[PDB]
Amino acid sequence: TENLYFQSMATCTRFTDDYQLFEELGKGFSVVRRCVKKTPTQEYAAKIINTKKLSARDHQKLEREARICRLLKHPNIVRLHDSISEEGFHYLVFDLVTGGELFEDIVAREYYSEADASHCIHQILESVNHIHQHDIVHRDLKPENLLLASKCKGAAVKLADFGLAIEVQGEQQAWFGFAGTPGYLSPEVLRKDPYGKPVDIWACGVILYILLVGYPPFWDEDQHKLYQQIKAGAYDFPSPEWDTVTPEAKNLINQMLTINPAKRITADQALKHPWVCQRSTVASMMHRQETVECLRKFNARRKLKG
Ligand SMILES: Cn1cc(C2=C(c3cn(CCCSC(=N)N)c4ccccc34)C(=O)NC2=O)c2ccccc21
Repeated sequence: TENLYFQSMATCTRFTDDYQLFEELGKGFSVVRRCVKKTPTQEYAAKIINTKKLSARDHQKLEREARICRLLKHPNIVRLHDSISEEGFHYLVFDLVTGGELFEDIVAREYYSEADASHCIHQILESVNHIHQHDIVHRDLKPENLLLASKCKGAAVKLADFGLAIEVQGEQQAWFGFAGTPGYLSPEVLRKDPYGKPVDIWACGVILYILLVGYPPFWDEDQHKLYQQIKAGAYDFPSPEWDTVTPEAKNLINQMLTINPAKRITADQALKHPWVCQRSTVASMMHRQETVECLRKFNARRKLKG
């Protein structure tokens, strides 16, 4: 009744027996490597976690990530296919996503308008809305974690990396700690105030701003000054690039980039916003070449730093 009760969570050799390990894709605690299941042949991405070292707190964080990934089955979230416990290592086996970052694919297009921005943000908000409904907060929405499923026509945007995700109690806010990425951090996390689901919508507003113009609404080289701007919601819509952006897109950005999280738009309401919801009649169809060029520089900057 050990293996009968624990089942797929019981210690085993399921990974070593049923999969072959191939190259490293990334690294950070853990490594993500491509792998191929033998029995019915298919490609996956195994996150590999060395468990010999781990503290009680790190086990809880690993179990949390595993649980959260198991729970989330949505076309715009990268699916966990298995969670395998072996003697010294744990393996989270995910779908392999081969289309690369969303932001990289955008700069490679012939045409790119608001209507394409809205289409991306529609998919991104569907994933955020899904996780919020399941009382999960991602806490680290950013370009690096918005991937395309495949290089194929019509590939979905997929949310990745729930390494920082938290489970919340319905709509209750608490101090869950200082986590996230500088440029996308919410005022409430910087204030050290209680928080929850709204923090992910703040991040979506920053992403949405970048999808429209190709540069971030908040930046300073001095991180103390960056954080002051974010707390003050010190962004704007400079001309000339913002002059051709529809007032509807601007409206959605303002609602997402609202300092007080209680007043900030929800994912569910953002999905009912006309620019998202009635994209076809509301979103502009004019190509935004200046956005593609800024995005190129935005991607290069990030690549040059990493
Ligand atoms: C090309 N590719 C696909 C994936 C990937 C992938 C993940 C992509 N990320 C985000 C990591 C964002 S690179 C960063 N700067 N941080 C993950 C974090 C934790 C577990 C898995 C993944 C996933 O779920 N399926 C996949 O195919 C991946 C993961 C790490 C590095 C490259 C990579």
